[PDB]
Amino acid sequence: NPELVQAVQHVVIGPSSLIVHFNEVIGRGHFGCVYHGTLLDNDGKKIHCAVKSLNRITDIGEVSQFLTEGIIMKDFSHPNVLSLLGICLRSEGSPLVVLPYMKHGDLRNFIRNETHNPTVKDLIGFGLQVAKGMKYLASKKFVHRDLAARNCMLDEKFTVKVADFGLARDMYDKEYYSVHNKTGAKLPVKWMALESLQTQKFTTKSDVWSFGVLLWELMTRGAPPYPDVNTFDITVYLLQGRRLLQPEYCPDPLYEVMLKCWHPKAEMRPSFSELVSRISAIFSTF
Ligand SMILES: Cc1ccc(Cl)c2c1NC(=O)/C2=N\NC(=O)[C@@H](C)c1ccc(O)cc1
Repeated sequence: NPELVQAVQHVVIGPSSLIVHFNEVIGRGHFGCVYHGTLLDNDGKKIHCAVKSLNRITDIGEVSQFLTEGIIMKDFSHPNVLSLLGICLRSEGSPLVVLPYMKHGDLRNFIRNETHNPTVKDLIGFGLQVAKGMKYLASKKFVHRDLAARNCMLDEKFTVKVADFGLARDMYDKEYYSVHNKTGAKLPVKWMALESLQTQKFTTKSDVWSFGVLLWELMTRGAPPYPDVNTFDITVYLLQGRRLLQPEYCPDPLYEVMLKCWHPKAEMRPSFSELVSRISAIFSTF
C-alpha cells in the first residue's frame, strides 16, 4: 500500500546510519529480539538506541498489517510515552524499529529489584507518570490493550514511558499470556477487563482496568496478580465481584482508586484525566 510506504517514508533511517549489536540482546519478543544499537544523527553524532527486530514476521501480509497498525506512533509525542526514532528498511530482512534506549529497563523488574527498594512515594509517583502517559494516548483515541508494569520502561532520568505499543508491540514475558480465552490467542488475561474477556473488545475503559492492575503491581513491588487463580477461572472470579486485595503498603485512598478502575460497568470507571487528578492529590500527601 503506497499510503503506508509514504507514512513509513517519513521516518526512514538509512542502513549506514544504524549500527546494530546482534550479540547484545536487551530482550526477547515473539516477532524478534531487541538489541543494543547506535544511531548516527544527521550531525554525525552517536546515539544509543534500542533496535527491535521484526524478522520473525516473514509474511508480507503480516508485515503490512503490523506496520499499518503501528505507524501512527510517529505522530505521538509525550514525556510518558515511548517515542519512535525511526524505521530502518533494508534489502534483506524485515524492517527494524528504532527506539530511544531505556537505561533502567522495564518498570516491573525495576521495582522488584531489592537493592532499589522504592518507597511508597516513589511507587505512587511512577503510577502517576503512567496515568499521564495514558491520558495522552487516550486523548489520541489510542487503545493500548496490553498495559502492565512489565510494559512500561524507565529512561536515564527515571521518567516512566508507556512502551510495548504500535511498532514496539510484542509479547516480552510469555509467562503472563494465556490462550485460555475466547480468542484462542496468547493474551494477558489477568490484566484484562471483564467485558474484554467476555466480548473480546478493548477500549480506553478496559485500559483503565489494566491501569488499576498496574497500580496494584506497583504497590506490591511487582507481585504477580491472582497467583492462586487459574487462567481458567479469571472470568468467573471477576463475575462473582471478586477483585485484587489491598496491598499492605497501599494507602486506603489509592485502593479505592484501584477498585473504581475495576467497576463492572466500563462507563462508571474513571477517565485517565480523573485518575491523574486523584493520584496526584494522593502523591502530594507524601
Ligand atoms: C518485561 C520485558 C522484557 C524485555 C523487553 Cl525488551 C521488554 C519488556 N517489557 C517491554 O515493554 C519490553 N520492550 N518494550 C518496548 O517497547 C521495546 C521496543 C524496547 C525495549 C528496550 C528499550 O530500551 C526500548 C524499547
